Amino acid sequence: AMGLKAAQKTLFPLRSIDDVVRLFAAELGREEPDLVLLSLVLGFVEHFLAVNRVGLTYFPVADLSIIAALYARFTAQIRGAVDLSLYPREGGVSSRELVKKVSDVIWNSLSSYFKDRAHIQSLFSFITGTKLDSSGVAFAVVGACQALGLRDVHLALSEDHAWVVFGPNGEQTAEVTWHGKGNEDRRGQTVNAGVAERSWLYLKGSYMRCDRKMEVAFMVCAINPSIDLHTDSLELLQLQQKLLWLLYDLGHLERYPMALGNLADLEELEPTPGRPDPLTLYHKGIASAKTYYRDEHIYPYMYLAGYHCRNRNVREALQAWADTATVIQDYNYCREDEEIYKEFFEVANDVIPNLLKEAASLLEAGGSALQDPECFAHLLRFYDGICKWEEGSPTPVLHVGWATFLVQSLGRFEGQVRQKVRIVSGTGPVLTFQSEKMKGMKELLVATKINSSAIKLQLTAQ
Ligand SMILES: N#C/C(=C\c1ccc2c[nH]nc2c1)C(=O)NCCN1CCOCC1
Repeated sequence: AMGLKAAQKTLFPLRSIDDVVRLFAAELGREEPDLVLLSLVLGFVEHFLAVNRVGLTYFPVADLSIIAALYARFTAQIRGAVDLSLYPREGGVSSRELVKKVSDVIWNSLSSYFKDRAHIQSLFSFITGTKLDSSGVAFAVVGACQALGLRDVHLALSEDHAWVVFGPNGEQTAEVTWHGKGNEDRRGQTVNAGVAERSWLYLKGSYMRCDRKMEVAFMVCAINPSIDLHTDSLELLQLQQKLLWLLYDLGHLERYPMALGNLADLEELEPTPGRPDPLTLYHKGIASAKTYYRDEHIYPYMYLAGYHCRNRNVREALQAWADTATVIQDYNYCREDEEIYKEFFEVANDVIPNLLKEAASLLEAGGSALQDPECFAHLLRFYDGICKWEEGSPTPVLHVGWATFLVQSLGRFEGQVRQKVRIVSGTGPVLTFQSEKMKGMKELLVATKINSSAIKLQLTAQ
């Protein structure tokens, strides 16, 4: 909330990963965990750990005087620029004008710099070098609102973007930061246009509205252990993993699917004795999206898919990727959904081919999945979902590139296997098709020989 307390100060200095965890556990026991303090601490520790070193053990000591001085600089900067007397607060709500003033104060403070660099996500970066990445700006606006006592201002998050909410139940929204490269500044606006256009970017309104403890979870997920393109900090990974289990135990990941996926990935990296296994945690992320977000999130199934892929469970990887396409078909592809376009592209035209290549190799060298018609049915459901996604969307999704791998992947199954799935137009396995194009090739897909140039054109059509 506002001002460092003795209950926080008595836990300094922070001389270890566990000391940091202890400070977070103390803060998470309060109604208003201090976002500024916790972000400064994480940014300080990350800044000094994210470098290659000589020396088996190392931890950069967070002395209270350094943290307290940075904290005072931020608080003075915010309190001195925002006259609360000019903004009558009627009923515990913040006015859209007040929220835009705080946002501009942050915004006008920033440095020219490469806004997609690592380790500029925390308030440490903001205070010491006036640099923030995209979502770091949104987080900084929420921290500054907490520093002013605006208890209703909170972080909102989609799977690819951040803004703020405020007013009763977070009814009000405001853009505070940029998104992508080149798009027109929407700061100050609501997000209703993006919700209304059914873009993935705004999740049809099924986006996350954080309380203060989920904002803590956000800044933990935002830790970046990357030192260079080949190296991660093991200390930062351990710190993030321990903090996520703390958040998990207190219930603050219940509505945070991406944090549960992150935690499962970290457990796959390095299992914690006595904890649920990664698969359990991936399914909890999916359960969370189904329960709180109308099953309208993509990454819960991508997380699961990646894990199955790494472990060479080809059927379950394919089934998870089909699930991602079943979710995406109900969106319209819009002018800033590119990041999810890229993910589906690499899955269709890179990962799935190589998985299938390896499974071919494996059979060419002596019960494959290419012999499982269920896997072929999953492959069809995946492509059916992407076709319907493109329907009713201006940007052309499929094209000649997608065409060659599609037919290459179909060939990876012999006719006798393929002929065992009954394909049903929407209006062995039994599979219903939802898209125009895949309804079209209904019988080509199961012929003893594959009509290449046919399938190639029916997909790239229109
Ligand atoms: N990229 C990526 C991400 C996850 C992911 C997870 C599993 C996957 C499997 N294959 N690709 C995968 C990708 C991701 O979460 N980043 C964006 C997070 N937002 C949050 C709001 O603020 C802006 C940033």
